[PDB]
Amino acid sequence: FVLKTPKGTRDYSPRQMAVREKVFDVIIRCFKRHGAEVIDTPVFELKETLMGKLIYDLKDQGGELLSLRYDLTVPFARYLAMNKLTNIKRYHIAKVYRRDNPYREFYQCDFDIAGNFDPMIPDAECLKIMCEILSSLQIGDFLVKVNDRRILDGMFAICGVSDSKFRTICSSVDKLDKVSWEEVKNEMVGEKGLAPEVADRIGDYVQQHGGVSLVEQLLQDPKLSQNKQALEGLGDLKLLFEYLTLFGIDDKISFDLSLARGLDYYTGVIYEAVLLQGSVAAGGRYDGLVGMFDPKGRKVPCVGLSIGVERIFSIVEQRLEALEEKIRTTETQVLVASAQKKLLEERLKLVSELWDAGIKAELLYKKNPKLLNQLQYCEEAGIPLVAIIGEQELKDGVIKLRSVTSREEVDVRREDLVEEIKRRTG
Amino acid sequence: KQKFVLKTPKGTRDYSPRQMAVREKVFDVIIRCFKRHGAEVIDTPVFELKETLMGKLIYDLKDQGGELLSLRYDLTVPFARYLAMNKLTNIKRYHIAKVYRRDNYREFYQCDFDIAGNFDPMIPDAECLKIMCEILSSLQIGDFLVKVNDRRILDGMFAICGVSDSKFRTICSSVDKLDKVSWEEVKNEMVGEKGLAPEVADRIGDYVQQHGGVSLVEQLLQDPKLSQNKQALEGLGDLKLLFEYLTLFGIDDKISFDLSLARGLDYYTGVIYEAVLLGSVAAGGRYDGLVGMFDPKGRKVPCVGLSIGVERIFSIVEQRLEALEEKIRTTETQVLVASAQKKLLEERLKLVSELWDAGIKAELLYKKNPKLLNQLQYCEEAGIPLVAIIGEQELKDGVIKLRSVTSREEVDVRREDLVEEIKRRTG
Repeated sequence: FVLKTPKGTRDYSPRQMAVREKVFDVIIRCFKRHGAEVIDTPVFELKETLMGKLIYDLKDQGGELLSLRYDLTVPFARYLAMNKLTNIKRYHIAKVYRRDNPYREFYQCDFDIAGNFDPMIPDAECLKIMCEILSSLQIGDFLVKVNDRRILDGMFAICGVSDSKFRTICSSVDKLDKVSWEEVKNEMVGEKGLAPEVADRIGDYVQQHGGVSLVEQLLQDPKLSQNKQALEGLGDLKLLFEYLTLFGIDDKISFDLSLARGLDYYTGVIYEAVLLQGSVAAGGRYDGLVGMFDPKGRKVPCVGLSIGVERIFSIVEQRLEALEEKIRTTETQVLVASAQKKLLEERLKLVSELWDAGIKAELLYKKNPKLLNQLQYCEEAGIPLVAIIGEQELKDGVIKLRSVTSREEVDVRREDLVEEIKRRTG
Repeated sequence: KQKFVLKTPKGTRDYSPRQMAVREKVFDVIIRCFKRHGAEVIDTPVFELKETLMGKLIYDLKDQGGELLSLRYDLTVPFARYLAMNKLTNIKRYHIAKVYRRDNYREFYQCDFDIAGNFDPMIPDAECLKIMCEILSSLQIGDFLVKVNDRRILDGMFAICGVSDSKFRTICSSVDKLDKVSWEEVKNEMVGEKGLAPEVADRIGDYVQQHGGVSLVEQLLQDPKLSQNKQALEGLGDLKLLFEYLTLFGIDDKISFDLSLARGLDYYTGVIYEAVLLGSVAAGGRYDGLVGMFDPKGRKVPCVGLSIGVERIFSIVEQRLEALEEKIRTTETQVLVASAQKKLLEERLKLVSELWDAGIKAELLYKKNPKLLNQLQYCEEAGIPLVAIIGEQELKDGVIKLRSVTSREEVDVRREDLVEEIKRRTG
């Protein structure tokens, strides 16, 4: 027996938590700016709700057959139908459980707008949220790729893709973000085996990218014009863009006739965020799912987004690591210390007074520690200030304040100490 | 052939927006306080390797071929593992996460804070109670007490009275029953439970029924019979010390020494305490035997902490907020951008994002040409303080009408000053 931490999971050390909290604020702060409610489902659901092989089921033991949440949407769907809710605007930040082999337990963090409203407003609302978040985390410049479901289905039918192949062929064009075409095309003649012309026909569309001007192209496009499905898709995006502009977000999104992710969740718009030298953020419209868990069969429309928080964490830690910025684990502002020996009792009386005042203070749990040890504790923890008590200082109504970085002491009258401590900090 | 239903696994409930709101209010009071005491924070995963937790009320996972795992039932065993794996002498941490117990809740938030390390006598344990009274005070539920005791005394006092060792555990089991029940009832339980001779029962009754502050310990040190037990003495001293530190902390008056308090007797080895509102609101104490035990070379890690019954506190706050008749908002949105006229959605969109860019928590109905009254009601239900009204003629004059949802009053306000003036009105 070896002391392990279940294959595919790692703890968050205090440094690591300290990073996630910096992250989650930015994220949450932003959600709350857009008026989302927040929910929480339990960690497991009945297995019966997640069936109708990469899921952790739980042993029998007599009760019901449960299994851990792999999703944050399937719980969101259950929540909505249990509580018979027409519409809702929620985010939910929680750990999710996939049994992959390439994390196995990892934070997913999504925000969704369930409900029935006019076309693209919430969809555009979503994109502005990602851009807010991706900007405020500061992690560099980003693009946001945008497709639409109806488009793919429509064009593939125009170039001439069978349905059997369709969904296995769009998954080919979906690795085009990381690969090249002369490769992609050949993994389309060995895989399923397109004809030389049909592959070309697809390529000649898919390799195009850019913004608003591209979408104005494909309508005026002769070939793309006389097909009902995809045209409707293009109209949606024409609208989506005007909305985006009023948001000032036009410049940060690009239309990619190539993006074909979540092909089995999405019904309209699709998008994936991209950082500039992966799946930092992704989402889109999926009107099919809510819908399913409801008894009667009444569709519930939804657009959303999730943020790959675990990829983000490690980009941030690293950015600070590079910056030689120390990442403090504790928030403590003052350490109450003393030079001489029999003074604990007075140090105790002082911390309590600081705490009572809302000052983030601390104490070394010894009688008679030595000042070098106490200053060391500080220069390590990142504590800015030390409050030294000493017999002479006390019979003076005075407490010495020494700054750990500057090493300068100032003696401060008892009362003022609180205002003076708070004044240095903020 | 099997009736499928939208259930949520037995002994588990979701958190609704309103319940999340409350829990957020509570967790802040808690955490804000740990942070004031300089605690670090850790996160274990939700499951461990079965064998870690074992060496029946434990959620196992299906084999499926990998390693055999089970859901954490406790926050301490993962604490133990975090220490051995990271080769750590000491730490001052808090950890607030859900736990899993197949009971007769099954998924309930636990929230404990711990001081692990090898320090002098009672300073951690004192700094622990001071944290309790800080939290229980801030949460603003009514007055409270923290009952205190020390394992070494129970061990001493029972042995002096003449309870067997076998009998030992059940007998405290019935004196811990004594908070809820009357001594006549307990006593009889002890002579219908095991069979403590009435005299052993009576002797216990004399001690167990007393309670007070320092002076009760000052007394139990003068007690002829107690003093001559090495164990009881060591403990009483530790309390006598714990108290002087508590006075310095000015918490003295909030805690009463209750010799009857016999909870947690496999975990705890020193101080034991439980808060009592005036429930299992908060509990804790010294358990030196448990962290170490997961170390290779047998090295003991002494430790004292507390956990706060966040589950019970959650309802006390909601109940208190309902009663106080104060509407609990589920969203922080400060402004709805709205209009009265028709062709206006587009200028409303310009405005919400302008407000977003300034960090204002703003909102807007997902509807082209909504009706003012519909908009306005949305704010009364939401709790939204303000409504920004766009109108063709206001917008040519560069003005926006600001209407205060509760006072119903309109001020037309220039575009630049709107953000700052909205901010002046909120905070």
